Amino acid sequence: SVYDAAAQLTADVKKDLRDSWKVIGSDKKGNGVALMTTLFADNQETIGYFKRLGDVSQGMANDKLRGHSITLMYALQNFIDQLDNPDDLVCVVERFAVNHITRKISAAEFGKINGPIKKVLASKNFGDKYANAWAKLVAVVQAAL
Amino acid sequence: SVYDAAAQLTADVKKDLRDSWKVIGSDKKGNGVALMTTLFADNQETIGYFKRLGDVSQGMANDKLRGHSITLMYALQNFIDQLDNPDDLVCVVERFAVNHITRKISAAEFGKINGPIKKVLASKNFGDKYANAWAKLVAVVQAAL
Ligand code: HEM
Ligand code: HEM
Repeated sequence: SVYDAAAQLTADVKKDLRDSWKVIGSDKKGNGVALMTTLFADNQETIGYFKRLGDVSQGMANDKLRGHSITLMYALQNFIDQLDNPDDLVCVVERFAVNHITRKISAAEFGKINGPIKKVLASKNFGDKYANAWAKLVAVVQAAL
Repeated sequence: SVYDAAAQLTADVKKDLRDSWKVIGSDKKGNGVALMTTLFADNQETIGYFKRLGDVSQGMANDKLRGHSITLMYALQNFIDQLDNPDDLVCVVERFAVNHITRKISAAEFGKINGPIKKVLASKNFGDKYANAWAKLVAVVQAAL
């Protein structure tokens, strides 16, 4: 369950999540667009899911893609600020999951975000240990999908 | 249009937004549920829109409502963080608009939020000048509906 998944994020994982977010979160426009573009480059099959965003090849130039990327970063910001209270983390994760469930995104597909996140972290000198801490947070959301 | 609305956000207006958000933004969960509950009390005509949240009268105890309130606060967070770049502000307000547009929320409906905001601010010692500042931020979203 979502609680089980969340309830496991240990004090060390919370620390790595926060430390890394201090950096990749300080520049939401840049990193967020980086996440999306990388996701499209490595998993072309997901481009169709974003038809409403227009031409995603435009990158930073596409306002729809830019506004979406910035907003996505605030969803993560929200998850990070609720790390100390499982109760709050869970209920916010639940609301969030609804959007991707109606979007027909399965747990396995949503998991594809791991690759990109890993690459954005690396570009900032945050190795495997950190990528793993993020896969745990991503796992909490997967438990609600 | 939206851009003309964004221009209304002058140095003073943006300054008042930041100064107040610094206080009401430190307790997203607290102030978030206050806005929501103040709305349902001053405008029972809108409760129908939040059928999915269940018994909103419950307040903080309602998990679905609490998660929604918190998330709502991050949306505003996103707007305040884009006050320097109207371009960024506009693209995010647009993505945001698409959410309520699909919920059949008209600009007239959205404007009803000004009342609650004004009351939450006042409970934190923020007067009309401040409520007038947020009124303009809200108008940007309205021009996008
Ligand atoms: C780190 C994980 C992710 C986060 C935080 C996230 C965040 C978001 C947010 C906040 C929205 C809606 C924003 C708005 O409407 O203003 C959204 C929508 C959506 N997401 Fe994600 N997402 C994530 C991963 C994914 C993945 C992996 C996929 C695809 C394989 C995906 C597919 C979608 C789709 C189809 C929409 C609808 C976009 C539209 O048509 O406007 N998301 N996401
Ligand atoms: C301060 C202004 C407002 C902000 C920043 C705001 C923010 C939000 C956010 C972030 C969501 C949830 C996004 C998601 O999870 O998909 C949302 C959903 C919604 N909003 Fe607003 N909103 C505002 C005012 C209003 C007003 C005035 C109404 C009603 C007259 C309204 C009606 C709705 C409805 C019906 C939903 C969907 C609820 C659900 O099914 O979970 N909003 N809003």
